Amino acid sequence: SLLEFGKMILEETGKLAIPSYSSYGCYCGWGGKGTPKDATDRCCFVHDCCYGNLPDCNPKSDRYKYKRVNGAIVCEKGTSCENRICECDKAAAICFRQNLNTYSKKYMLYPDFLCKGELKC
Ligand SMILES: CCCC[C@H]1C(=O)N(c2ccccc2)N(c2ccc(O)cc2)C1=O
Repeated sequence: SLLEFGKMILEETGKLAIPSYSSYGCYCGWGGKGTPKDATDRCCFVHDCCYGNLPDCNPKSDRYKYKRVNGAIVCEKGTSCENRICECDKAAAICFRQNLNTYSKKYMLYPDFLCKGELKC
């Protein structure tokens, strides 16, 4: 669910998911068009695509369980959907962490009209 993904992001990057990643670029937050602006935006694009591979799951509300094994994120056994949602979130958190060095404030509150393009998953 969104609440856990948010905590996963905070633990991983030290940034509050809601500011930092809820209105960033073309794909972080709500998005469905254009070419990802940078690496972080690409993390969100791939994250959206990951959820897209799970048509019958509900990522926002379905809660999963995960633990930290010395920093490593380990998804615990749950329903099929819960397991797959957790893996999608884990990947996004790591991706955000790997690209913190290029995160830019100029992409925060990015205007919709500047997201022009076609990028298939
Ligand atoms: C702390 C969470 C950061 C997560 C980021 C995300 O993965 N989704 C997201 C992506 C796909 C399905 C559901 C939620 N949304 C998002 C949330 C609310 C909203 O009305 C629109 C988009 C996000 O902000």
